[PDB]
Amino acid sequence: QPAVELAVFNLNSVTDVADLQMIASQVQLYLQVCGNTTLEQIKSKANITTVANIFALTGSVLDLMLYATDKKTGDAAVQRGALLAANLIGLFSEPNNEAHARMALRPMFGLMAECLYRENGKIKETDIKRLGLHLNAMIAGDLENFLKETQAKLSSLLISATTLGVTILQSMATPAAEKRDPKLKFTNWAVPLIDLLGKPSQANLTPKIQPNITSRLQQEATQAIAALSQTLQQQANAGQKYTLAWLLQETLKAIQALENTKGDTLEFVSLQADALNAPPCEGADSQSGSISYSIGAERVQHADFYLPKIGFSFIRQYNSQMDEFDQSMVGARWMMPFSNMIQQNAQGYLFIDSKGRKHQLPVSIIFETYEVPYEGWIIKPLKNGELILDFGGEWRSHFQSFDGGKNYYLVKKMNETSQEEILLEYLLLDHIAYLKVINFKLKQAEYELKFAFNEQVKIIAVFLDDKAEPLARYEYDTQGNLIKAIDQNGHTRTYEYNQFHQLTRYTDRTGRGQNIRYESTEAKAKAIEEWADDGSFHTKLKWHPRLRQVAVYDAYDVPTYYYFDLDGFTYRTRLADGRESWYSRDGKKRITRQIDFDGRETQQEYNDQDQLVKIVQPNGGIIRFAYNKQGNLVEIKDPEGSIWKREYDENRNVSKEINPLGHITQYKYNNDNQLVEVIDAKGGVKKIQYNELGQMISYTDCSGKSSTWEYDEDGALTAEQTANNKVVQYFYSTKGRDKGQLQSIIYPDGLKEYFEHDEEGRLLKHTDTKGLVTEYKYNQVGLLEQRIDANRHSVAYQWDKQGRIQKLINQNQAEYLFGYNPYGYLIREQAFDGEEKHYSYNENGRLFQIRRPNILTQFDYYADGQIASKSFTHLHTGQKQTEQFDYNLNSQLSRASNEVSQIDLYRNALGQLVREHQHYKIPELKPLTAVLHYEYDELGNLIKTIRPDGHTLNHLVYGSGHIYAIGLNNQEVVSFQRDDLHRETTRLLANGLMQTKQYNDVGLLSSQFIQPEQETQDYLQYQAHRKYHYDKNYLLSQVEDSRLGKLNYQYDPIGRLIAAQSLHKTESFNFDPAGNLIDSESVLSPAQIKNNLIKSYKGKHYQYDVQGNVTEIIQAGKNLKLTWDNQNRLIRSDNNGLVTEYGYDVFGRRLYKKTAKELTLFGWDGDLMIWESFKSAQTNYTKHYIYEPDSFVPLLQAGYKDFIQLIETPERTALEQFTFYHCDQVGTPQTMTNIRGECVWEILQDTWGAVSQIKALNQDNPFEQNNLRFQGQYYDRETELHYNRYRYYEPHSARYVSKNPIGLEGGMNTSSYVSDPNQWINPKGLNSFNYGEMFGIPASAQSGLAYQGQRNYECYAETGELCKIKVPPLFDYVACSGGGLGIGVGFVKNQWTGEYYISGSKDSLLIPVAKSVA
Repeated sequence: QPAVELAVFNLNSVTDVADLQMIASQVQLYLQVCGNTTLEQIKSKANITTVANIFALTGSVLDLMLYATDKKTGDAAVQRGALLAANLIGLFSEPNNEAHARMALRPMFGLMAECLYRENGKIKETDIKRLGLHLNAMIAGDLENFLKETQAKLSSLLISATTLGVTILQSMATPAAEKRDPKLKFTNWAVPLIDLLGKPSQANLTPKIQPNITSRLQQEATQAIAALSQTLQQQANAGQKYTLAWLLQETLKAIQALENTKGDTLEFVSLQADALNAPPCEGADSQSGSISYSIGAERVQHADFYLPKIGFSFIRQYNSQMDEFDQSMVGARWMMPFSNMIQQNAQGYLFIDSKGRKHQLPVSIIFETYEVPYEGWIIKPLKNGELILDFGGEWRSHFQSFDGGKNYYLVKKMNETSQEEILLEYLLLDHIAYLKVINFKLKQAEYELKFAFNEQVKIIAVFLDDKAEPLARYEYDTQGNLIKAIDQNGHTRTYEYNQFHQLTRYTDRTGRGQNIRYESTEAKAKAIEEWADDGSFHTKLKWHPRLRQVAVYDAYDVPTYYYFDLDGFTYRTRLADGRESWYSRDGKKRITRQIDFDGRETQQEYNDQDQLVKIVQPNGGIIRFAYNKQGNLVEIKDPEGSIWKREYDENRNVSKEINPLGHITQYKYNNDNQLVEVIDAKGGVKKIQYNELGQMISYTDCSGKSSTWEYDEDGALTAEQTANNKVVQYFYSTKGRDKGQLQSIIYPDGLKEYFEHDEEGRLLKHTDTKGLVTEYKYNQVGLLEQRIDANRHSVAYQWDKQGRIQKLINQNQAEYLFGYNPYGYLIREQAFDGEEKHYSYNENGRLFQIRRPNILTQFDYYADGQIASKSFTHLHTGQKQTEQFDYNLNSQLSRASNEVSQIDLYRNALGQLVREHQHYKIPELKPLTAVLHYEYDELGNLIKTIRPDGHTLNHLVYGSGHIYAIGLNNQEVVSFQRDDLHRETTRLLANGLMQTKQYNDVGLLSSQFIQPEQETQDYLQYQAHRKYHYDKNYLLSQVEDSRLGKLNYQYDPIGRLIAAQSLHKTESFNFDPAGNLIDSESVLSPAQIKNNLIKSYKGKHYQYDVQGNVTEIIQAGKNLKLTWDNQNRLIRSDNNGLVTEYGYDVFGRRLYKKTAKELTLFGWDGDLMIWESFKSAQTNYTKHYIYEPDSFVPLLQAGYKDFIQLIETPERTALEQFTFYHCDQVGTPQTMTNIRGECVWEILQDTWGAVSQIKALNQDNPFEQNNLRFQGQYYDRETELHYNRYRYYEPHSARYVSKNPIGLEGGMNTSSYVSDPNQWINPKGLNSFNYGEMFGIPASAQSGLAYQGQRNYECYAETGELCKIKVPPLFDYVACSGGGLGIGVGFVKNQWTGEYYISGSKDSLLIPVAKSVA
């Protein structure tokens, strides 16, 4: 640790002089101990002229005292001398014309010392930015020039500092104020210290540094003055480490290395006063995962019961430092709701708010109104001796004193507007008031909370009205400590204490204990240690002896240093690696600037009306806010300059919202101020109804379809009804460990799902509709340790002492290892196959490099954290591929390029993608640009898209954006009819075929029929049907297909498809526990594929590179060699000597597939490949693919016999043929029909995609050929692989030939395609989705397992705090949830993922997920 430690803060954030008071008190104590003289005695002979820099004066005086008395040697001496020189520099007057320059320099030196003194400490970019801001705040010069001139002027500065130090020392070496103004001079150096000491700082001023006892005084001062010239003269030596010259040299070196509102003034002190109170902030920067960092109090808040009808939660709050509540009737140092009160002390009146924070008040409050700072709540008296507290809102709290105005208790509360009120009835015994009954006379309901007491007058039971079963029960020890609390559900929480009311251990309702240890047994003792019973999260806290800093050591002794202000606000956090996060606050403690650990800077500006008017984003984007005379946010201007307008009703509710394109949304609210009606920009009207509790009970969409929710009197969701009158019923446990929690769900088909939870809500057992059980086990600390599926196979999790995932054991017992560096960041991942990924981080802590066995991925970032570029270097061959990205001021990807492509994205004022240029840079082909145009309706629905060759696709929408017709070149190709759920029940195709779809009770496709709208005997039109039968787990058990006959499927307990019977083919699939197909037919084959990379399957043999990519597939008579680029993308395939080359754009979208002379171009619209153009000597054609709305399911293909006509990088060709797709329940094309409705193409494919037989009327007609397969899959005849956006799928082995780019986020088995291809798709090759149940009622449960919300009354107490974190604008309000009602600001239609990686140094996702790889 450095010998000298400093608290550097922005000067604007300090309003009190408490630190100055402590420094003055320390100086006075030093004088009394050494010279035995008070400051008054030395005042007379202390006439010295210095600048009016109070911080510099106090720092210099204290440093001189320490130098004279607390002599030091070694590096500590150098550091202390450097700090003394810095303080003296900004104190001497001499050249007054340079006073401001010196005053600005001194905090500069303080900051340089703070960054550089610590071991392995270096000047970072954030430090240089802070120095520049501080310099520009006052003089508005240049950092480099100022530092250079200071370096040149350093010698004279040191001489002046030595003279000043000599003069100061020649005051106490012989036997006998609040303004930081560079233009003012201090006549006497001692006088300002005395003036400071006089003020009533309201802060403890006990000196924290004990003088040397030995009263050297004159002798020590003489030795000081003797050595001061020697120590300061050597300060100019740049060779010596930890000296001002060295600090300047290092800062200049860092500036050189890194160069390839009215600023922010900084100040520093070496001695600080103790934090007066904890901050209102409860974030991770102010308290432990709880011990408050500012004051060290151990605080636990436990809720014993909830009154939903009034939204009241009985919150018991413990505070280990609350000796004022030692006699609390709910346990020593415990606070219950409404227990807040005002007590008389020597200083005056002490008020303890509901949260437990203490605010001192003057004795004059009982005679006049008083307002507290930084909080905004006022206290005023009344002529009757009661004090009214306005905490913010319509609630007024009345306080009465029952003993000579000593203790004021809360007797009643007033809601002046709503007339709601609460009375407190107190039983007065021996002039001691004991709360007896709480009267909740509220419009919601009338509740009578009565308390039963024991012989000690301690609440042992809380009763509601006349109910016999108490809402809570409490037990106490002989010392009055609350040792057991039973909640309304019968669950128990135990508490353990030492002999001094200090909570040493407490258990949650499952018995899992949290332990606390304290520095001492005194009430004001800080908690210094906490750990879970098993030892996890063992946190040690060490408070700095001199500064308002605490070092918080995690379970591995990795320190995080927090600095807090006099009011407890954490203004600076320093990590172990040296990265620092700063908060700048103004005089009102409003966060004006935040510089995060990764260097992102956010600024916030406020006007004279205390309104947030400007936000400057890290990327430099400026958000501006404007307000009307009523203080309502009317105008929002985003970084792109687009303007959002709002208008308000009388209740300060947003009634009208105008977006930058002029589209208007209107809102109506009930007297409750709850959204009751929204009129969209197209005139559609949505209706919302609420029950008396304020819970939404009915929602009618703009199409008139109404869904309803039923709640019981208590307010628990008992049933919800869909627009098609299907009811899901919810039932809750009435007994046991999960009493009051969701126990079972009854679905409209009558099938039931059962849940079992522990007392804390953890899911322990899930029983699905088929009765199959999934069990979850949790370790001692409560983290998930084992998930046992219905197959009895288990996935085990092992966590390190900080809760980070350490080892993941899949069903095959293969281990996924996660390694973290001494700073706790993820630096190593070992996959199930043994592949090791090593992560490195740059000076900003962002993922710098991913080192895989073959490829070194390197990330470059913009200052705002967006990925500027990625490079992929082969560690052996050395070949490098790079990608570049650009973003607009809204952080939206505006350009992305790689070797073979550049994509430019253009957006309108709403952020909707309107134009997209796709520049193809294919080798051997002339560059060409494909341009997409998009148009949207007033609701943001895409209605028109112009494809690169001029062909336009039109979407006709009704209501909120439901598609009822699709037009191709203003010619309808399909029209849709939808049911009350807006699901397609009928479609009419332009080829005269109509398809009707029916759904069963749970919303699964039950049948689909296709037939001619008007039958004609001239030709055989396509008529077919599929009838779907499901099992109790909603797995497709049978299909009645008119063409294929009966298709029978069997599944394993976890829903994996293991058999398929049909007339064409019978298939049996054997999976290992991890989900790999195993060659069960061959005995020699392994029973499990431990590495999830099968080496052989049914006559096929695979070889992999070191990154898991299949490099060669060998079978009888075929040898397929696959060449992979540095991004694990197939760039060359060699099938029996036939070479095919591929290329991809930045987003992994395949742009071309070149085989000898034949070239196949592909074009994409978002995630859909919308056209393919074939080029060759003989044949040229272009095919367009039209898909069902918002889906990967193809609708039709149309094309012309010519290569696509695209713009050449710096007249529409009529479509000749139309072919209509007919897909099955999972969106897989099964047949295709021509414009006359005749079947021209049929496919029989194996269960996992392999083609078994294709029947085509016209074999050589390209427009009647189909390569589309499972959603998002494109069959490649060259390799027999299915291209799947990001990966190539291998139908034979039902797996991808490369590892999932997103790792475990896409599933435990990073090579498996889908468990059940009858209903799951995986269209992009990243994540498997259940397509069959996407439109199912079971997939719309308002309460899945714990999705319950009840916060009807947060009112009671509240303070209002924007002083804790920076405000993220995002959508601003969002408004109402549920069916979806409310928008504003933000929003990006047609979102674009830069590279889909973004991140990946993440873990601990509970449900299967490890990385942050998007």
